[PDB]
Amino acid sequence: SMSYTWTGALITPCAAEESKLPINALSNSLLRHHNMVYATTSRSAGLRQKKVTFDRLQVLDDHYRDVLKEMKAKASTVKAKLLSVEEACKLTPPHSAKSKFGYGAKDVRNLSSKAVNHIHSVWKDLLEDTVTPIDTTIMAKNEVFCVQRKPARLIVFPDLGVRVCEKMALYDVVSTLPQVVMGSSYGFQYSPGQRVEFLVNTWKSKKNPMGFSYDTRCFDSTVTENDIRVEESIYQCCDLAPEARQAIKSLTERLYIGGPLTNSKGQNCGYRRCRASGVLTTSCGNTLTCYLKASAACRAAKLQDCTMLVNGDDLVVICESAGTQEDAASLRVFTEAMTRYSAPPGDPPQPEYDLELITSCSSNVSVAHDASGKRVYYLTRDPTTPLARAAWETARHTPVNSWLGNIIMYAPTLWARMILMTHFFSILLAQEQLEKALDCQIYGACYSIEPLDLPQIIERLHGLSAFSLHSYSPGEINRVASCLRKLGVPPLRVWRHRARSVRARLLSQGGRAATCGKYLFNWAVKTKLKLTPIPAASQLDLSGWFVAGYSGGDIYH
Ligand SMILES: CC(C)CCn1nc(-c2cncs2)c(O)c(C2=Nc3ccc(OCC(N)=O)cc3S(=O)(=O)N2)c1=O
Repeated sequence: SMSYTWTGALITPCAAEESKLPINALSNSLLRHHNMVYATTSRSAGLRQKKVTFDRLQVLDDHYRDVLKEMKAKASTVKAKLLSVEEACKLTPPHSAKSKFGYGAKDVRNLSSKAVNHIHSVWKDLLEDTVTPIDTTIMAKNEVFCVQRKPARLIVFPDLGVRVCEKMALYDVVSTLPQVVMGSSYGFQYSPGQRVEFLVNTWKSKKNPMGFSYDTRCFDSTVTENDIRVEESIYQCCDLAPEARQAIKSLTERLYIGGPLTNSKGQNCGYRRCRASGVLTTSCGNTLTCYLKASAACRAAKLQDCTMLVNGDDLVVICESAGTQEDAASLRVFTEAMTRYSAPPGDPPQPEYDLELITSCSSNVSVAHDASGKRVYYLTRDPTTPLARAAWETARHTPVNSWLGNIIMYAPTLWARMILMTHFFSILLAQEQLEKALDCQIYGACYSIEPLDLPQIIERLHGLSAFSLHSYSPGEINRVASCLRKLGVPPLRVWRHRARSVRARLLSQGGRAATCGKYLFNWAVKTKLKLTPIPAASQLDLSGWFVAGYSGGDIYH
């Protein structure tokens, strides 16, 4: 069937959009080639509409059905609980798009009677109606990039009332079933250090390791009604409260499978017959689907001893090599299978025999050295998009602080430490806003974070060695330096000098701000210290931090 049908109504913005990088007094201190940075807007939504619209055909064979039978057997061991309206409400972001029924996100979180009364009747309607398609809003994402211009990603999402109900019925399933079904292959269960650990141990576990990533063209569009149905049969394998089963079935038939698309102005835009990107189960269902197709494709291509790592639509496979040219032929057979399954490639997969050349979740493993000269593997990425985004956040306050999220995910990296930490801690000092909490996303879920808790969070996540890394690899140092040339970012030498200043200004304030100077910026001094564990770090509730993915999922912690 066609992934989408369109009436020709435009996808409309909910407010004023900017596409050129706003500039302020701080802008040039970070990035000077302002014209290489842009933000996607709703002005380009029509090209994405063309791009995500095509016919899917699926040919499902025994390898496909065998794997599914395996996954369901695992799924059968999962017990999930219904969440209460109250529990579901506190998972709602403070800033989540308001209902069309006279209440917003803060209404939800306060368990206000208007919100709770509406939520109860959506629930009841779900239990009493398994047919009537549920309405969705279609919007264009404003995301910041660097000239390669990409058209805007789209977001399709049901009303605030449906979204609370979704959590009641499926929050516990989507958090817990994926690890049980996919085991160590489920990606969102790992912190960045645990991901590096798994990749390395896996690579080492092969007699002759080969690895490749597989990038599907517009994954959401390739998801068919069969797929969304298949993943419901997985869910329904769980031990469930009868109200949960009924609601999951209802949400599957009415919403997950398909539904009408309405713009921010109230006009019908068309019909969806593929994955909606703004539903709770988006991440879990894409992960499951990508894992089923790929697993099944590993058998068609007779790839030997595969260890897959899947995060939504993002897939890396590490297997036993069969010889370079035979690996090349293998992957072509992998791709013909994936294609039959309705998941053809963007870029054709390539075999890699150097772990550090594999990109997965936009990231690669690299090596540096700790205080003792020990080799230590860490996760990193091309800093271009991080830097483009930080330029923007340098002038405009945004719903998500990518700089903050990147500091946490890439704390051990050359670029996060030397540039991101230096830049934004300088900004925060001048506004006296270190204790002001800021929203970032980690694995698609929203978190409110104090810049001041950074060294404690970084210690827990990556360990004290993130504050001591040095002697980075030549390829990593070159990729960073070269990105800086491209973007017009001061060279790493300038950052070091600025950081001695930021460090000094931080220690001057004493307390936690000083701990920030001490731990985050110890790399910037000759008279560097011994970094002992932070006392208050065990008091942090880092439970629930790397357990599941919830992108599109409207989840707050
Ligand atoms: C694997 C990590 C250790 C490093 C890279 N990284 N980084 C982040 C960051 C979050 N804030 C700053 S960076 C982050 O939130 C994610 C991340 N990974 C996803 C991957 C694939 C995804 O697929 C979406 C779908 N197809 O439905 C979704 C995500 S995510 O959960 O939004 N967040 C991520 O993978």
